Amino acid sequence: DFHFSAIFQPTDPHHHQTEFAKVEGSEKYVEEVEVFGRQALKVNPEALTILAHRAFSDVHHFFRKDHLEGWRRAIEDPEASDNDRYVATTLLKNACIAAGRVLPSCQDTGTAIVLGKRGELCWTGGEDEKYLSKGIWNAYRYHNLRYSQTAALDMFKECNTGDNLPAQLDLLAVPGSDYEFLFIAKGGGSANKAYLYQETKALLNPKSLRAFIEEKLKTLGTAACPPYHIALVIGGTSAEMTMKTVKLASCRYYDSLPTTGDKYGRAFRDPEWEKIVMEVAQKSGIGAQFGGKYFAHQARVIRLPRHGASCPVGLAVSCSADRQILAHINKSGIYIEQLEQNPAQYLPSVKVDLKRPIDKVRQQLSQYPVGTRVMLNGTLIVAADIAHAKIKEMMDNGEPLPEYMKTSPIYYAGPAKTPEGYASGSFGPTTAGRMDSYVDLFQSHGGSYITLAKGNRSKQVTDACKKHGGFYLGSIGGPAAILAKDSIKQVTCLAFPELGMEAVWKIEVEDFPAFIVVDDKGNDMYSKTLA
Amino acid sequence: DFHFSAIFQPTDPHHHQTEFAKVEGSEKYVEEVEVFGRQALKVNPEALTILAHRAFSDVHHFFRKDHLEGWRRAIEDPEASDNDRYVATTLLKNACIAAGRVLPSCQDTGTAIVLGKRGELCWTGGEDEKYLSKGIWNAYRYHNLRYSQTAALDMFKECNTGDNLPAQLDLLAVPGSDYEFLFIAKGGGSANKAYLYQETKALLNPKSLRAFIEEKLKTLGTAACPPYHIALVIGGTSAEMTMKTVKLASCRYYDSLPTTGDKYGRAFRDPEWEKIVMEVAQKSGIGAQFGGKYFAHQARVIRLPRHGASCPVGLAVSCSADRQILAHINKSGIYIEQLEQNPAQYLPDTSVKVDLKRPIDKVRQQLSQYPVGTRVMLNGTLIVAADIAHAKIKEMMDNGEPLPEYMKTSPIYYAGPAKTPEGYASGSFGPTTAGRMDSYVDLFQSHGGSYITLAKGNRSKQVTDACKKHGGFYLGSIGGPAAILAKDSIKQVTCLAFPELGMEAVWKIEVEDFPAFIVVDDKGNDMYSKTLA
Ligand code: SF4
Ligand code: SF4
Repeated sequence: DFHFSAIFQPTDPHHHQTEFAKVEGSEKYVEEVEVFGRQALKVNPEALTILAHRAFSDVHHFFRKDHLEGWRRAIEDPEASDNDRYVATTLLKNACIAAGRVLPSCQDTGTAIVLGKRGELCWTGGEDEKYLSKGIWNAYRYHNLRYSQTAALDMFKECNTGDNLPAQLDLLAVPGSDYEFLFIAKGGGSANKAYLYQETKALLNPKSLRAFIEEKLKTLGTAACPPYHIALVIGGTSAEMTMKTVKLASCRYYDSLPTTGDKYGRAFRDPEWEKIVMEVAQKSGIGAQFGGKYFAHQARVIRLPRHGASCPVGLAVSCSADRQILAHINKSGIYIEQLEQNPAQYLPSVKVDLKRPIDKVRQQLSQYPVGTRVMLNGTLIVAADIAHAKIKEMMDNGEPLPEYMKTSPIYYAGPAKTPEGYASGSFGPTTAGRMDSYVDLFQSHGGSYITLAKGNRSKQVTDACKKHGGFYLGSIGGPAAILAKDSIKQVTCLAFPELGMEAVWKIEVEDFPAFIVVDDKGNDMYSKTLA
Repeated sequence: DFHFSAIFQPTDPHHHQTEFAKVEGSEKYVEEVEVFGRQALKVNPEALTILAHRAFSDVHHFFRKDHLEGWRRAIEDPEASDNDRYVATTLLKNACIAAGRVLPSCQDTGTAIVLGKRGELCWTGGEDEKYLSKGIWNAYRYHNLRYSQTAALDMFKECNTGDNLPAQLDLLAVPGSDYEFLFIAKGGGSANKAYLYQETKALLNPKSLRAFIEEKLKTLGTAACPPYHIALVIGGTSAEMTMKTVKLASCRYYDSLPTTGDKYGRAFRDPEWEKIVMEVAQKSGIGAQFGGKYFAHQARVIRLPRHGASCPVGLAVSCSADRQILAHINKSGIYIEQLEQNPAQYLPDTSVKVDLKRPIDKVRQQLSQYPVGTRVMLNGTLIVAADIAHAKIKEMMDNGEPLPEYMKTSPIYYAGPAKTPEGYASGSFGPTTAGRMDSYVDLFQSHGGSYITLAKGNRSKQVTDACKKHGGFYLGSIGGPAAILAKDSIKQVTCLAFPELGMEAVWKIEVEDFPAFIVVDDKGNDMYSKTLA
């Protein structure tokens, strides 16, 4: 009467649908042997270093076909908005810059995440995590990436680790003698849009589930640089299993799952509800960041078994920096997923002078409604999460709001490392909403009247800008390479250099595109679509 | 310049502080060999079946010392409320019943969760998941536990799997040649109280974190049968990593982590903020389910590294059915954590009788004479219906059918029983979380039924409004003591409707001396309105 059924039964468990290239001469790192009558694989652990170094280098310069196809779809669809096409064209041109292998596609070169599956008879020496970490260390150290990891010295005292370590190393024990990997360079912004809901059987009917999806998709907003790969997981054996499944779904790792359930509780992809998610995404009007049809590239919906008392639900996205790479080591050597190296084949406003008193810039901006396209020329002051917290702390101790918060628009950003002979590394905006609790405070103290970032913000910012005569300008989210190549002409560290990329910067920019999202009158260009 | 630092650096990674017993003669399942100059261990996979079977049998009848000590503390602490002491005494007596090895400590014998760490040179044949699932299958099939897993035939069509499979099998690749395990029999109610928050740097200061903790602890309520083991995880490399860490922290798996951070971003336990969580829990007044000091046994707070743009936060509890067991397989055989087999040594050495065998309207009149917080003793018939029964009945009404008569004659006990031992009137049969049925009460009451419900946990405001509009009541059973309720209170169980469902059928049961509190009355009063405002 006992029948074993694995929850996950992909028809393509080794990802044969993916194209792989072999690292030249890597067969020298492996040797097939036969021990106690079973075939086994000896792996020089240096192969893990070589593979991780290659994976976390290439993933920042190339994309998968299904990602690039989505941007072209937004450009060619007659039903796409002008803003849909403008954003998708900008992201494809950004991918073209990044394919030059110098500038990463996004300033946020992400957290290094390894899902590894070591066969029972795959022998590495056992030091997999150190050797993988060294390859990750090599990738971020010797390329123009960014150190994004924040170490906690105590509960509140933090410092940057200076090398983008630690990685998330999930190494699983599996049958066989191979070593299979999924590498993810996961941006912080899309990682923040991984949501867990604790639901009940009352959700599990067509009307309630549809209303749920419409409600939750809006809470993603534009804060993770859509078009999104949207993943939705209904059920699961625990919260962490639900959240792991929705992460992997967003990486299209479970695309070959079955599409029907059975009495043993196996996972399945549900294509009908993927279609409903896409229809909700399109009919929402949120669009590719600034209103339109292309809120989403595509959807993945996986139904899981559940404890009778439980219904965990996971919602997660892959952002414009859609960065994952499959790989495996076998008796022939190291194989790594081949990404698209010619993204160019997928390609089918008000000038605002900042070199004036800030009050004159505010007056010019006041003349236009939300949704106006602007082009910034001049100085921006760069300050993100930690700078804002330090500045607020200064003011709480009676110190004045610093002068550099009062002279120029505030660009929420953290740059990647500058290539030799370049004016700037990749330097796109960070999510504006995380700074929302500072706006009214800083504006009441005479600064931060104009902010520049990406993502929809909360109502408190709209009230602050109306009360104080402020503005929030929405940059396009994602195109960090073309912004650095075309717009950013000078970068200087201004304050808090110990913060690394989270220091305060002063940059000179030209032809920096943005939208007026919040004006000084109580208007918000997202108030209709993200009510 | 490269320095590798593992995120988790426990000082006791093999759990030497835990007491283990050897499965007799289990050295016959392993043999040491040497290949390519390295020591390896061949393991008969039958050892995984044996180990899983023993783990998921023993864990339902015994508890760890640190859990039992918490209940005794609630009884002996002068600062504990009378209800704190009453609840803790009831849970200890339940544990004494459960230690008889017939009745499981809770009717929800949980999801079977296996965390396994297979050494690189530990060779099982590779079929670990099948052999582990067979041992779990054995434990739930041949013991008086419960089949709690719900399979989805499509998005909305569901059925019970009938054997408590599938398990959650998380088998990790690690150095060495041994096999180390943490087995968890995770109840549904405490699994539902695992929360993920996406926060920011603006949270990371003493005032914001303190206010955050005070706010979130209240959202746990009493819905997962406190006293809780409270785990809080600040940071993490991803949501799923944060939620895995908070789960393991709640099992005290990370008790030996360091207590300070460093520039490499290692995880650490924070004893100062553990004390703050305990102070917030105690000062909340929520208590051991019915007001008091013992909202929490103990706290675990782990600070993790984070991406500069990210601050995921996890909050999770272990409930009164605190069920985990450590184990390992090595060259000497199979070793399994030793749990406390004499819980009675932790036991140290005024209510209104309600006759339910009357017209339901007369029962409502008697209850109307008492304030919330009154302790009652129920004698008579209860109609048992939980999540699926409620959804099926609502579906019937949506298609024009009347609310069934059996929803109007007796109070509704939200519960799902474990299997009945031979010669027993009932298996373990404690209450389910009341909040999950909140959306049905006003509908059912306006159709003349469900005027009196009996379950555990605080409920939402719509239930208080419904009981006021319709002259209804919500009675809070003690949450957890499923074994002593079955042995002492439940005298007869018969299936009334939906036999095709599993333990989620509608049941008709006769009870005696079934204790409960009036939580919501017919006047707008709620016993939790102050502590869970
Ligand atoms: S800035 Fe946008 S594209 Fe870059 S990692 Fe963050 S969410 Fe992704
Ligand atoms: S009923 Fe209470 S003690 Fe039992 S599993 Fe659910 S939350 Fe835990």
